[PDB]
Amino acid sequence: DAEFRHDSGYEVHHQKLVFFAEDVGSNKGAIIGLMVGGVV
Ligand SMILES: OC[C@H]1O[C@@H](Oc2cc(/C=C/c3ccc(O)cc3)c3c(c2)O[C@H](c2ccc(O)cc2)[C@H]3c2cc(O)cc(O)c2)[C@H](O)[C@@H](O)[C@@H]1O
Ligand SMILES: OC[C@H]1O[C@@H](Oc2cc(/C=C/c3ccc(O)cc3)c3c(c2)O[C@H](c2ccc(O)cc2)[C@H]3c2cc(O)cc(O)c2)[C@H](O)[C@@H](O)[C@@H]1O
Repeated sequence: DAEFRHDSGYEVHHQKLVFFAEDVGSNKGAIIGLMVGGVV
């Protein structure tokens, strides 16, 4: 069982923007979408 202790480390203090944290990794590769109409 993992338990994370939080003591010092603020990600937002005085800045008007929704801050992006250091974990950004989504699965992307194939995106299917064939148009059947003009050029087949
Ligand atoms: O000398 C401190 C100067 O601070 C500035 O404001 C600030 C004071 C403090 C934070 C104050 C803090 C205080 C007590 C405490 O226990 C913990 C944190 C921090 C500021 C600004 O921006 C940092 C910030 C904000 C958003 C982020 O996404 C990332 C960083 C923040 C920051 C956070 C942090 O984890 C570590 C830092 O060294 C700084 C003021 O504008 C100045 O006037 C002042 O002189
Ligand atoms: O090389 C860039 C080419 O861009 C194309 O337009 C685009 C390529 C891509 C994105 C490409 C992408 C690629 C790799 C990758 O790992 C991730 C994302 C996207 C486009 C256009 O608009 C989407 C958009 C833009 C602003 C927003 O606020 C919201 C959406 C964006 C979009 C983002 C997304 O998270 C998921 C999507 O399906 C689409 C043009 O049609 C091409 O001509 C051009 O060659």
